[PDB]
Amino acid sequence: LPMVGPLALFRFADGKDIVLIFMGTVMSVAHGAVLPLMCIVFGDMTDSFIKDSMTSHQSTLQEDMQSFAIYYSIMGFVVLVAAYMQVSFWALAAGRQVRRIRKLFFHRIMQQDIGWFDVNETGELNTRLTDDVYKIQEGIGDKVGMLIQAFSTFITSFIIGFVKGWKLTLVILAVSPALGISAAIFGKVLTNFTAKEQTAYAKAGAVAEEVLSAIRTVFAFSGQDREIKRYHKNLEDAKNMGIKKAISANIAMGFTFLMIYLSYALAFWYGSILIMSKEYTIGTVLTVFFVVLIGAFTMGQTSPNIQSFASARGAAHKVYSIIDNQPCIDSYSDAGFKPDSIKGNIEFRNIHFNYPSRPDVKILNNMSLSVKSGQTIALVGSSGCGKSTTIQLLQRFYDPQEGSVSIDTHDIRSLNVRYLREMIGVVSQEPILFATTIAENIKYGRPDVTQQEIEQAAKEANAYDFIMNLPDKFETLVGDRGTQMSGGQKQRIAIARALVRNPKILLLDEATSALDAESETIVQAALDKVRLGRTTIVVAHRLSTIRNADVIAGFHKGDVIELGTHSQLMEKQGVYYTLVTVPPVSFLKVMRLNLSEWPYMALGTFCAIINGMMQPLFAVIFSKIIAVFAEPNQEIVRQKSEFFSLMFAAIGGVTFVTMFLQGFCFGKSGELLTLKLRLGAFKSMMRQDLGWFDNPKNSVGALTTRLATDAAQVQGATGVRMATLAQNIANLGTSIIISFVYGWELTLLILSVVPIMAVAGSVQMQLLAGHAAEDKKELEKAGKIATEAIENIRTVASLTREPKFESLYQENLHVPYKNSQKKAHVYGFTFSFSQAMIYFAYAGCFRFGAWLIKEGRMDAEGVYLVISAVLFGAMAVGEANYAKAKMSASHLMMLMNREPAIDNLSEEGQSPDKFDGNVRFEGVKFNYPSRPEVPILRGLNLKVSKGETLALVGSSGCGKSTTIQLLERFYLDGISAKQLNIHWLRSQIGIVSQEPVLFDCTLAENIAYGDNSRTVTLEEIQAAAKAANIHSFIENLPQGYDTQAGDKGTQLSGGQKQRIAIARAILRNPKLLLLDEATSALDTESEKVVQEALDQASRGRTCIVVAHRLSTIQNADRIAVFQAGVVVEQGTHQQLLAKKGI
Ligand SMILES: Clc1ccc(C(c2ccc(Cl)cc2)C(Cl)(Cl)Cl)cc1
Repeated sequence: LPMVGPLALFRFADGKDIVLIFMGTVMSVAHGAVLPLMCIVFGDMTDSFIKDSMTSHQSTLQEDMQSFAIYYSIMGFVVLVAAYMQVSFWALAAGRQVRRIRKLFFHRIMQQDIGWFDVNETGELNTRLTDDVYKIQEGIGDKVGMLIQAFSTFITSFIIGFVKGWKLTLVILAVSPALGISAAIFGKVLTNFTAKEQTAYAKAGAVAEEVLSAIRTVFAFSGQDREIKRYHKNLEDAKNMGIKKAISANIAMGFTFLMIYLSYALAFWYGSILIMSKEYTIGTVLTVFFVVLIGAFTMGQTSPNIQSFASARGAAHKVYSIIDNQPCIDSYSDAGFKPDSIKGNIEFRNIHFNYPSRPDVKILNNMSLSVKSGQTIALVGSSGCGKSTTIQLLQRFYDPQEGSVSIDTHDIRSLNVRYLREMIGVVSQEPILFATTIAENIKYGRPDVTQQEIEQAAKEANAYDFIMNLPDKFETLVGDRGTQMSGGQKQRIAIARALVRNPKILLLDEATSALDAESETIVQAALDKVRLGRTTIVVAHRLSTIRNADVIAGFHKGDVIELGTHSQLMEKQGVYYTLVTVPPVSFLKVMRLNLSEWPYMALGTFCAIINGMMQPLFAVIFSKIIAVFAEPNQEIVRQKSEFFSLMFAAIGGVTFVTMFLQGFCFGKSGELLTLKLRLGAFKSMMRQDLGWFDNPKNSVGALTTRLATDAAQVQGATGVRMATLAQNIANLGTSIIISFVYGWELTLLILSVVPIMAVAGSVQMQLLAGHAAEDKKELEKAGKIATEAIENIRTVASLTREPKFESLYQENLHVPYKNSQKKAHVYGFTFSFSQAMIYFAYAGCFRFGAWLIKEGRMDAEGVYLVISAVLFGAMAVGEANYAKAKMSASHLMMLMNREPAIDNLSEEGQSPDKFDGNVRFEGVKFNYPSRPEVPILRGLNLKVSKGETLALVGSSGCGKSTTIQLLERFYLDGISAKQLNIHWLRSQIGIVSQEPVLFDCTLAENIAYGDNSRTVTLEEIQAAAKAANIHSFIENLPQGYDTQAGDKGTQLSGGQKQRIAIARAILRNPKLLLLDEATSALDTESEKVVQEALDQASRGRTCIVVAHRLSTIQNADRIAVFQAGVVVEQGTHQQLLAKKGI
């Protein structure tokens, strides 16, 4: 997308904004510099500690630490002041820029031509306003400041690192390709296994969605278990691939960890080697290592601010392009002539018009008609071809592309737009009143009269009928929006607003339609009465306005043909001759699902606690490496440095193997849990009632996405949640115990400062709740008035009251500005304290450690071990979705055990071998949850016995919706409804689904599907297909019945689909067939073939015709009707055939 550079992004910065920007940039540079200086002083402090320890195998530690502590405090103060001031200046600049941007943007929008409004209109502009203003505010806000600080810190870190230790800096840098190639291998393996995992998961999700989409036919057939088998097998394969992906990702992360630790080890070994030669001192190596580390990590961390800068740049580009767009018609400029008086005439000389958007359409061609003032001229049209366009034009909404206007020897182009607009009075068909009092709404219009005639106008508009006895005499506090008016009321206030001193001319554009009869009469009377005294040309189609007239205007497609009497219009064949015209599940209940796989979770937790404890060991090894650089014997130094670098590598390897094992076990547990949850959820889906599913929240898409996503998400709350919490607990507990043992004093001091980091945020949240509230509310209401302005641009411009809307917008914007400044200041203080607290804690803790060292309670490395352990524990926890996983698990649990509302999978009940053929329904009062309000079902008492051919037609909304669904046992034959063997009833039926849905498998498999209790034999499949007449077309196929049919829905006709559906149905060879108007949506020949096949299959077999056309119903015995689930209009075929004459 287009993006502007820095020069344009800040174009709307004045001098006041520029000074703030300059100060912010300079202060941010200083802030960025401060951290590398911190590292330099840290290295010097380490050197001083080592010197004191070396002397004892002096008091200079006390004074040296005192000086370094004063240094640390001054760094703290400078960072506090600098960071607060940087954030404050940048936020203030953002606020001023955003305020001016909103002002100018709305000003320009209101300026744009209507020919430009119609091109993007309200949605684009409101989106732009909200989103893009957010983007621009976030761009030039604190984010650019953080970018500048990142640059400064990176450059300063590199320069100090080079200037101090060019050799060791070069070594650290040259170790970077190691991490680079580690990441390369990471990406390779990740991409390969990720693609494989997507393929595997999709292979099962496809079957999931195939079943869910066609659940009706999937379940109507006794094939609810073969689906379970298919899902089980596909999900087992997906489990294998998923565990492969998990182990791959874990090994990649472990290799990254191993390589970073190996980089540490090599760097420290080289530092030792140099120190032995006495080139770099321990302080120097520590300084250079930490400065390079901080530089790298800071560049990484401010990578995300780059994206914010870029998005802000793009949004700014579009906003600025809107700002600079100059409308062809200037609604604000005062350039033009203002004739002191105007006779009020109107003329047009072949004004050619085309909409700026899609100018190919040409409606106004050769429009030439004049109306001398003091006259009223009627208008007509069929599609509103010309009238709307010309009424828009007279308002200067669209520039006359070719023509001349000679209004009293004046051209509308050459006169002031505001004077022209106010010179005439026009109101839309339904002008949505602005969110104000009715008095203020009538005041809108001509402010020339403010109160005195504003109250008088009511008497003219026939609105007073309620105003005098309204809730208030003229409506203070009435508001509107919350209160509702009748259409006649809105129209009456509209005519009042029009008649508030409309100077000469008054027009109305289809201002009569969409009105009740009483309102129609009232408004017609009002229009008639207000016609007198001024030149009126109203666009309308009503008969009353049609008959009343003094002149006529005729252009049915934009063809001016008539300008005279009414009788002439009649003679002109006009319309005057066509007058006829969810309890959040707890942790324990979630773990009850992996209760089965606990063996894997146990080893996972054990290896996780080992992984966590490894971090404190890394802190302790850091303490020991720092301490062991103070040994006078050089050989001992080499031995210890070699051993500790080796132990660094060993901790890396332990972390690597432990991450690998963790990956293996937690992946396996998570995949087993996912398979179990998916299988249980699918089983619950199948068994549950049919009326459940059609619910909008139970949409096929909803269930599919739930199965795909929430299933995996649930892994986030059983093992990995336990693993992460165990790792964190082990890390902090071990760190705290080690620190306590080394010395409870410094342990307590660092622990006591730990609260100050976060607890200080309580005030931040207190002041930020107000921020969020004002943000949502003020955005909503300011944008609401913006949407009112833009969406009613027609009226807003025609009212000539754009400035008044601007003033309302600005007054609304006032409070957000103050709240934004408060937010800037409070965020600035919180950020400054968060930044300076680390420096202050360093200073205080190290001074205390010096004291304890002198007293004798803490060894030289005691302070380093305790501080490093606590700091690295904090970092580890900070590095280390749970609520989302809990929510998904709650939904899945309530799903898998919701209720057996209509137990369908219940294979209970007794099934006599013989089915007597009774379709009797006794005492069943039910109603569909889809249509419970509408009478669906009552004490149904329908009758059909064996050998019948009953037909039916539903007068109201496809009566099939009732009888087949009920009889199909979706919602009894002499036996109780639920006592019967539902499996037997579902098995012994010839129900044909409406739309034949075939399954993604062999045609042989689809044929065999009709039965799933017993396997299939090819001989019988052929028998059924030939009996189904489908063999005819199947005779030409790649392999025939067994064909995979790799087309997957191309080489199949509707008739072929119906034939295969019938073959599937009759595979059971049932003795009672049922239809659901399936034999439809096909060509006449296809339907004839379908009926021929069905009749052939009906040879010596009972059926119930439920077809939709007489062609099928020809071979029928009796026809029926059903209303509200009760027998009605039962009769013989000939009688009801006479009924449905059609
Ligand atoms: Cl497992 C782990 C621990 C610490 C780290 C980092 C780290 C890097 C350098 C140093 Cl000296 C300490 C910790 C962060 Cl958390 Cl600070 Cl980003 C990374 C991974």
